[PDB]
Amino acid sequence: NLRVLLDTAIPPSFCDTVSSVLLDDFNMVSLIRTSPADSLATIKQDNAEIDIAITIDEELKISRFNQCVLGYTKAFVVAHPQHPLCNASLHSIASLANYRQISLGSRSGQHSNLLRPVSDKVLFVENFDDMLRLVEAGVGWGIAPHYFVEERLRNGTLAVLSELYEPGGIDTKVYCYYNTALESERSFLRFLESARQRLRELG
Amino acid sequence: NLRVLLDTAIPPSFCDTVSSVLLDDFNMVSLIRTSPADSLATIKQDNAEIDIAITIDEELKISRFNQCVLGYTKAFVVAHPQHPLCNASLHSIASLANYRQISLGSRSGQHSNLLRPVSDKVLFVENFDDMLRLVEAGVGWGIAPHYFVEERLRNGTLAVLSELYEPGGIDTKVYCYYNTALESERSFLRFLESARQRLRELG
Ligand SMILES: Cn1c2ccccc2c2nnc(SCC(=O)Nc3ccc(Oc4ccccn4)cc3)nc21
Ligand SMILES: Cn1c2ccccc2c2nnc(SCC(=O)Nc3ccc(Oc4ccccn4)cc3)nc21
Repeated sequence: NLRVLLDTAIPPSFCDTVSSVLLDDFNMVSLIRTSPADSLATIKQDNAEIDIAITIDEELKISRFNQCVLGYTKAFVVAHPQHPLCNASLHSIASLANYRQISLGSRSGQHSNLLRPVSDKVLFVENFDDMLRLVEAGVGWGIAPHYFVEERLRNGTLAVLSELYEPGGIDTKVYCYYNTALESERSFLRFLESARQRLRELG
Repeated sequence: NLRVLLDTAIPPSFCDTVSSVLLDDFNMVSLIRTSPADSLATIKQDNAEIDIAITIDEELKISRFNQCVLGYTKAFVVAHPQHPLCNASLHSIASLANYRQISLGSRSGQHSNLLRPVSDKVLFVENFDDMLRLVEAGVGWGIAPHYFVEERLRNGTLAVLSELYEPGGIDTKVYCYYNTALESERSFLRFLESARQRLRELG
């Protein structure tokens, strides 16, 4: 058995890439979604007995685990078109601190620098669906994965605020935290390459 | 007068891109190198009266300033070829914690998550030259900008340790911290685009 964590920020396609690859070497292969806010929190419980986390979140040293980049994935800051900040420009791209944000919450209650919300006006949720619902009701703005918002953007339901901050949306790194145990074994090195490849070329 | 900070991690070519662009709008334009470890520390002194910092370092809210991405730049983890970790593989890519690192030091004495060294065996320096000298004498490993190490890598003097962590070297974001003042003024928006462009296409 090889237990595996992908946070909800990882595209569902990546999910297809990994899985295929792993079954080449491994016979029993359990997959687990989690909020990016609960990813590292989860693996840090020994009982949870995770072997491989694929998450966007960062933490420097975690006991028992090693870290590496698999690649990068986009997110966008989004709101209801009519949302005050509709107009995108730089005075808006500091104003966010003043507006209500819909950020992911964490079991841990705590957030990492990467994921801790930016405004003091915050409304916590567990997953990006809860988030985007509330945001479609112009209740706030929020950041969510590219994949989640592709649809709604074309279907004029949602507007982007991010561009004048990071054009092309906000690239963030995808980490593989893995059990030190695996580092030696070629089984993993195999995954890692084959994974990495199909992620970039199709990233 | 427009005062400008580029940390030493920013390529010297970028330096050419910015400068040209700014003089189109601005008549007096002072440029200032700094260690990436002193970049933010500097601008936070009001006396230093900086208008625009181009740095790799991150900090969430800084009073008086706004933040945005200009792009991404590579670094590599390097050592003397004969260095114990020569062989690169995953057991090495946790072993770094155990080896002597040559990290940048800071006037501030303090380091940000991004820049704070990884091993407990550390030797501080001010600039990447000091660093790479010591590293060519296999005294430690260290991370340094792509530009700094291109030469020496081809000239077999230095070996890379990073690949199996982040292949293609370690992409990190380049930030523009800028005086809230500028946000309105088109002069800057101009810089920002024209800058951004020539940085990516030639990144
Ligand atoms: C980074 N990131 C992802 C990346 C990729 C996928 C999911 C997430 C994801 N999901 N949730 C959260 S929590 C919110 C937070 O605190 N971060 C945040 C970071 C950049 C922000 O951009 C701007 C834009 C204009 C002006 C100032 N900042 C705004 C907020 N962050 C996420
Ligand atoms: C990130 N970064 C730059 C980026 C671009 C340009 C300059 C620097 C630059 N200059 N100095 C410093 S200080 C050292 C530190 O604490 N960071 C660090 C970060 C990633 C590391 O990679 C690996 C590799 C294998 C296993 C584990 N980690 C190692 C150390 N960091 C820099």
